[PDB]
Amino acid sequence: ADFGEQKDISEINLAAGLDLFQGDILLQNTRWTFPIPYILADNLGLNAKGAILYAFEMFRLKSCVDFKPYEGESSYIIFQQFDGCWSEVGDQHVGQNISIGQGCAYKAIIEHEILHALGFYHEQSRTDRDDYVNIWWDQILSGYQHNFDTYTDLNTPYDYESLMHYQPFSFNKNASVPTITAKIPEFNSIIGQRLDFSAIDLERLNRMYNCTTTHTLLDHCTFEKANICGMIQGTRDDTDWAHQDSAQAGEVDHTLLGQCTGAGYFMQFSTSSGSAEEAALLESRILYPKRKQQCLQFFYKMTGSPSDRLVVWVRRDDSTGNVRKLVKVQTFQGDDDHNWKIAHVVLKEEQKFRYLFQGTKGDPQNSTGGIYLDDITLTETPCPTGVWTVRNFSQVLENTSKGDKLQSPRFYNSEGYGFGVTLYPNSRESSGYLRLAFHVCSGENDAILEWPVENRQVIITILDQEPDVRNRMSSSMVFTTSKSHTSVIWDRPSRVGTYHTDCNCFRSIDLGWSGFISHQMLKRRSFLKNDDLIIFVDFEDITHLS
Ligand SMILES: *[C@@H]1O[C@H](CO[C@@H]2O[C@@H](C)[C@@H](O)[C@@H](O)[C@@H]2O)[C@@H](O[C@@H]2O[C@H](CO)[C@@H](O[C@@H]3O[C@H](CO)[C@@H](O)[C@H](O)[C@@H]3O)[C@H](O)[C@H]2NC(C)=O)[C@H](O)[C@H]1NC(C)=O
Ligand SMILES: *[C@@H]1O[C@H](CO)[C@@H](O[C@@H]2O[C@H](CO)[C@@H](O)[C@H](O)[C@H]2NC(C)=O)[C@H](O)[C@H]1NC(C)=O
Ligand SMILES: *[C@@H]1O[C@H](CO)[C@@H](O[C@@H]2O[C@H](CO)[C@@H](O)[C@H](O)[C@H]2NC(C)=O)[C@H](O)[C@H]1NC(C)=O
Ligand SMILES: *[C@@H]1O[C@H](CO)[C@@H](O[C@@H]2O[C@H](CO)[C@@H](O)[C@H](O)[C@H]2NC(C)=O)[C@H](O)[C@H]1NC(C)=O
Ligand SMILES: [Ca+2]
Ligand SMILES: [Ca+2]
Repeated sequence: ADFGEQKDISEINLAAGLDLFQGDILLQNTRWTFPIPYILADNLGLNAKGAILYAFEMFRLKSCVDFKPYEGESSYIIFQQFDGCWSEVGDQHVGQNISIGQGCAYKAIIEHEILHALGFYHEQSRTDRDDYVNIWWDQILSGYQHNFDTYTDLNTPYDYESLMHYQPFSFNKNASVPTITAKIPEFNSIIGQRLDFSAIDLERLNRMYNCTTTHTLLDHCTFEKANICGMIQGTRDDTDWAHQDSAQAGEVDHTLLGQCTGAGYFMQFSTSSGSAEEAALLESRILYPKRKQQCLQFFYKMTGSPSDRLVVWVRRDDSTGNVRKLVKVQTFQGDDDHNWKIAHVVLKEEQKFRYLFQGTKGDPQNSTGGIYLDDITLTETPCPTGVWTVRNFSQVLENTSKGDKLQSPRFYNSEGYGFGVTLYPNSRESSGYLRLAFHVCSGENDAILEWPVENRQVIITILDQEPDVRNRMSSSMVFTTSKSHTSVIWDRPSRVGTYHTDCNCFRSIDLGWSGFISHQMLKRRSFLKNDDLIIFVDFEDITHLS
């Protein structure tokens, strides 16, 4: 089924019958002291609470903005489920209300409302607007012309990619003719995006609040500089990892994939010579975690022996102040797929540490290759519960007919529920878009688990593949499993699901979004880097927010 098709704030508030300033602004110093105190109100639905907390994580992962639960502070933000989506711009000193209505529970919409509370206003309302966009007054609904009036000093250009900008179809009298068009033609496909903060959105936010760091980013490494991101090579090992440069025919670095000469560097450990169980260590610089859980993401390839082994280790403080204690975290091993692969590893370091990669030779004679590393990042966040790579996605998008589908591997959540994803690359329901939809899977735990599965938030994300989290605009969508999903869709998959021979399992009816992303949006940015599509999934209980 379709859950709910995505809608912009202008259409939501128009359907709710509001007449707010610039659509979502209530008018009745202006800069906040971090952390901003918040109250999640009783009337605010369970999905909305979880989505607001997920939006606060995005702020702590891209900015120095921070939020705390209320304790009797003077100024605060109270989040409620009144009519429409709206916010009061800037600190009001006595507290302010942010409204997240029905159909308003989306990362990009909540980020937009929080940016109003931080004191930002829409981009088409800047005095310089007329130089960058056309406003088609003859296409606006009568009485709504004031929503296009012009109304600071952060010294930045006009941002067509801004999370604050209105869509081409804002307040239209006709559904086919836009009220806004860009004076640079390419941007008619871009204006009014609902993915993430733009780069300029973050630069303005940083200039406004004196930010130069991020609460939940520890490290990243593309290996493009000569000092290799402060990583070092030990001597309690047999050999060394080489810093190769994409020059050799048929070898290309993940960061650039051969788009530039001389640039594009990866770490390599060769396995085609010497003796078995020879190894090499690559070790990070010392890191000081602020939270008790971290996620290490990286890209790798293994063209060598099936007996070769990439292993991730941590070295941590021995409790005297010396980072010398080892823990083995994770092991990776090869198969017939010689393309680049993505890996995620959970770390739980409460004290200072260094993350380590060990490459190991297996049978050197049955090896004609090596272990390859690029594009690391380390964030003070959970890892994605499931990850699905779809290969040759451009070829899939040309070959699949409307209503054909792909299905993921079966994943498992921390509670033990099985889940997966259904992808229709060519939608029948929205022509020119993907449909991504969630399904629950039968698994070995089904007998002890509660049914139907309810109060469990699903987050689906299409990864932007850019190595620095600040620069990423990953498309994201959220729902909470509910009793109201009937055709309850979330009952035990043996009773309400269809058996499939690929997973050897039952899979539920799919629920999610037609029009998750357009084909045009996937063909830009870094969503289809290497012609690989990467989808992330979480399936997490939010009943503790009740
Ligand atoms: C020698 O190594 C090959 C493959 O390893 C190769 O090493 C270098 C030459 C590389 O450049 C690559 O070409 C390659 O990594 C071994 O062949 C492999 O055997 C395994 C185990 O039988 C196969 O895995 C299985 O394959 C079957 C289907 O055939 C599946 O049903 C199983 O689920 C499982 O995946 C693997 O596919 C196969 N690979 C190839 C390319 O043939 C070979 O066994 C090994 N020989 C010795 C003496 O160790
Ligand atoms: C947040 O919104 C609520 C609801 O609109 C405001 O409470 C109202 O306050 C006015 C003025 O005191 C009263 O006339 C209404 O009867 C109140 N309504 C309700 C349901 O309480 C509240 O003042 C707003 N401000 C904040 C930040 O709490
Ligand atoms: C919205 O605009 C579209 C595009 O101009 C309108 O479609 C045209 O309508 C006129 C009058 O019926 C026809 O002569 C054209 O042949 C239509 N062109 C296309 C491309 O369909 C549409 O009717 C408009 N809708 C409203 C309510 O005004
Ligand atoms: C994606 O498409 C490419 C191109 O067809 C595939 O690469 C070919 O793989 C076959 C079988 O191994 C080789 O004989 C060709 O020489 C390869 N061509 C090129 C240009 O590399 C690739 O395997 C496909 N990937 C997947 C997994 O779908
Ligand atoms: Ca060494
Ligand atoms: Ca690189």
